Amino acid sequence: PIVQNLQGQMVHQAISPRTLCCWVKVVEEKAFSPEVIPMFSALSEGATPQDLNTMLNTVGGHQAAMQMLKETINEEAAEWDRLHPMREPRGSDIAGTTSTLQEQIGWMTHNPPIPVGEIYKRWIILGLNKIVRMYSPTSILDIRQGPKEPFRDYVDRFYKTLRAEQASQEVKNAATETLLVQNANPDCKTILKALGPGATLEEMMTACQ
Amino acid sequence: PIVQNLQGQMVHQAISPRTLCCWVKVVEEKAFSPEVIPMFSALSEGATPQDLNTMLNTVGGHQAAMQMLKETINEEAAEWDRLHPMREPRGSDIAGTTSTLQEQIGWMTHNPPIPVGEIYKRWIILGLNKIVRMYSPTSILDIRQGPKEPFRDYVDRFYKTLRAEQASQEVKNAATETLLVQNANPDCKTILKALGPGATLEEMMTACQ
Amino acid sequence: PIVQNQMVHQAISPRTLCCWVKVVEEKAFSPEVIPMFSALSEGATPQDLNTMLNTVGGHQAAMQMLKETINEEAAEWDRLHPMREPRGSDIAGTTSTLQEQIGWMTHNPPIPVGEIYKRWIILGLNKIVRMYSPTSILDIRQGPKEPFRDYVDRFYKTLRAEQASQEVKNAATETLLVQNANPDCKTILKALGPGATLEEMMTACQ
Amino acid sequence: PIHQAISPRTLCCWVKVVEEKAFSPEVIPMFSALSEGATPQDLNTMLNTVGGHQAAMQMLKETINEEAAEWDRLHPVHAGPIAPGQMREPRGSDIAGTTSTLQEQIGWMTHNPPIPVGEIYKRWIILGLNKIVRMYSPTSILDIRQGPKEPFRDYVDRFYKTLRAEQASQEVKNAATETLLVQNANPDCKTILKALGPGATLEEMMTACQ
Amino acid sequence: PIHQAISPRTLCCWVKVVEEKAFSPEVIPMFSALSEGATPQDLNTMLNTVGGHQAAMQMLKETINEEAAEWDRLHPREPRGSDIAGTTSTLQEQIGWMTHNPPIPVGEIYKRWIILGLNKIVRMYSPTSILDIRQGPKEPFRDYVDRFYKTLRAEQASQEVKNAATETLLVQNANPDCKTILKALGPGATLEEMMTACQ
Repeated sequence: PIVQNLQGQMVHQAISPRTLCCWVKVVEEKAFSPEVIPMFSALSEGATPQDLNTMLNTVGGHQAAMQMLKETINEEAAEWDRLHPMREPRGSDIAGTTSTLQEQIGWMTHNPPIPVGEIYKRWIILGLNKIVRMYSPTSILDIRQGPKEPFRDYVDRFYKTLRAEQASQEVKNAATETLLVQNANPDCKTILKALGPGATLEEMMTACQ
Repeated sequence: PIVQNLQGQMVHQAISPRTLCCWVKVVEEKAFSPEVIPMFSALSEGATPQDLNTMLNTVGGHQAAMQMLKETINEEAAEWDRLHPMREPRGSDIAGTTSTLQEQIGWMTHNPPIPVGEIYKRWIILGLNKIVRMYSPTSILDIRQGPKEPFRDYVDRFYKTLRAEQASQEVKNAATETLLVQNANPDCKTILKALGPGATLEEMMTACQ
Repeated sequence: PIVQNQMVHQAISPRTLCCWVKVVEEKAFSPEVIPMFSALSEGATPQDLNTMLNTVGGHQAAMQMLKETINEEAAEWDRLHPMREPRGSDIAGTTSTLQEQIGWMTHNPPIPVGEIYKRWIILGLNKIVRMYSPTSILDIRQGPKEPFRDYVDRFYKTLRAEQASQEVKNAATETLLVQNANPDCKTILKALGPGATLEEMMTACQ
Repeated sequence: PIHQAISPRTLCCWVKVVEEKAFSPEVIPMFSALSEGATPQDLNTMLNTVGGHQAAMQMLKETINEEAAEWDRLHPVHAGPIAPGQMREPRGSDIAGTTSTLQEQIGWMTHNPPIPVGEIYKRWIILGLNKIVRMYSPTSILDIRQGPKEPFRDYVDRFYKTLRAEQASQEVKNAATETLLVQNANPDCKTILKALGPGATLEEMMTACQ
Repeated sequence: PIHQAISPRTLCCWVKVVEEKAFSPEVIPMFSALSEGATPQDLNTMLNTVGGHQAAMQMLKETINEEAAEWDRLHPREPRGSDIAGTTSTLQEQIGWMTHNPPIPVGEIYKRWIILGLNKIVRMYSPTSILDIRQGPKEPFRDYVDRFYKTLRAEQASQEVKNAATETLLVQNANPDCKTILKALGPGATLEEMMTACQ
């Protein structure tokens, strides 16, 4: 990654072991649960395209997803080239495949900077979103409380599904206002209507325990 | 966070990987056992609202709780606006949604400081308390020693339950004095009466091993 | 904690806290928890020590006893010693501020509230380790089918839990160890004759 | 590394990773990332702390021996004296850190211009790891066929894992994707996949067969 | 170590490793890497924080006792045996000896005693002779080779003995199918070639 020295100038640590080992552990354990994405962001502050590739190349298993992620990176690089045909970085320079660590550093610490790091990062995040959406056990079409299901379990699947579907804040708000109550089992749904409007999720969960 | 360096000066570091991995591991394993709270405090010394949001967004599962926490944060932000209508921070500036890292640092290091990190922290702790109280719902009254249960295991449940209800030190003392002996199984209860009043927990546990 | 760069104050580090939490959960209150507590708590303020205590999960019976021991030692401190002077509860960090705690610890001459709180906590930890391992060294006898190594592990674990002085440990080895072995091993061990090292003894019985 | 001594966090992660993952192909970039700036002595500590897989640690040792011998053949001592500020030339075994001192290793690596013994040893080690990764995963890409009841994702995971274990060139990987992937799908999936027509992304194909 | 006090990251990793691996041979180079620059006090902190294995910690203590006595006999302030094992000396004395010029490296000396004791324990905890290691009839050749070399490592076999065991026993003690395949390969076969032939 790139960091400024005490003197204020832009230099460069190599990716630290603590970072890598945390990243590796997290991807293993969580598979592609939606929280993997903000984790990836937080672990990759200031990363060069070379650090980003080390992160992708050290994930074990999930080769189907790593392969899709590679396709999405290819589609975004091609797209970058169409819109923007030392030297100027091509799409592949940004994904760090046809560029050197030295070139990458040049661009990132230039003034004004070309943050190839940040650009590659958005392509990776775009690929992760797709993979999180594919991997979710759950879907939009199926979100109703089971007849015997605790209200808390159902609320967990409801929000877990929203987060994975990458619902827009409007859609999330709509689903909270409507569905949550609408798709509850009849016992709970009845209790919930009695609370009347303006019921907090806290009040609703307390009412149905 | 904004922590003091070895030289005693106040600095902005980005949230460290070691902090994040510990935090994520802890929340996973412990769910919302009461000790999550002092752990969250200790992990979030000097946090900016942006570091706090990273912590919240990297939690996996428990979306019902994350969603309640988000409601609590919304109620406190609105409340802050009612009492307080560079620039002054609004509710959403304190929750880090409408504000920049540079504004957040500005406010926190200003003299006199406006401690947005600390303020946001208290809202989050409020929401964690409600969640801890919901997730461990069994009343101290229903905690009774099983007929074959070792006295230590029962004492463990008793104090774990008390902690989860955030009992005031008075209430805790009252529950020890009353409920602990009272709800022991008959064998132990009998042994414990023989010891008489003013028995330390140590004496009591020794008597029933 | 307070470390030298001059004496400065760091907040308790995450690496420290996660290790500490891990160790206490895995090990329960095996005797090695105590030197581990000491090594994790170098330079700790009473506020750091309370974070260490409050983050333990489970073992609430034990944490509750430990709290009682702390209460007894604080009261005792008040009886012998009635900026400001620290009361018992100031040392346990409940009625004192981080800034006061630092004040006391770096004053000249220093009032080492950290170190003082630390010994109260260690005292409580010793009691808990002894309770969680209550079997007397005298009742440690090799099972009829128990490998000699396992029995020797329980024997010295037990001695350590009683915090036996090195003299006492040597005396127990010399006396009690062969004595309480199962008859097969006990027989082999008598044949070895006196002056046998623990290594020789364990080799003979594997 | 360059001089700090190898850090505990590094060593613990390294040991954890090699235990858990065995010799899955990702072990190699992991070894690289963990060994930035490493001296030959740091590299030996990494290899000596691996537990288990002694068959593999033994092969790795042989590979290291062959590469050292090979180095000697292409750089025998240049004859004659060593000027001051200068030092001797490293032989094969100096690079593998068996006949050299920490002090010498640092000498060579920080000299100007540098002799990067760390990097050279590292390439031998990586050569050895590649061989072991390929042995621990010997099934050909050609024998990877979707089970009759196997989810399409699982099969795709084996397919690309296998390709990675053979260190296939990007051309070969592309060729195998284009040819072999649909071809070796079970009949249900294979049928669905033909219907999709050409230019189907791996995403589209996995969606279609779930 | 040299003066920092022993770091938590160091201690936690050490404790974790000893717990999980018991006294597998690799514990030794791990102990060495974790204890670079250690004072006798840091070394005692490492020994005192091991949980379990009290038979072994007790034998280790006896070996330290024998080596301290032996030190005294050969070198009768100057550090006595117990000063080196950090029992009768202070942190500040230990720092004195170690940074003196010329140095008396009490850290390093104590370290060798501890390693001497660890080797004895590793040898006792992995007692099976190389001779008793034979490929099972259905055992994959790689698993057998793993046991073979793990066993040799545990016995601290001299490089001569290791070579002899490779030359003889490895092929010799293979199951009959593999042993046959291995004879066909002829001499000068690399371990790689041998493992490939028997997979």
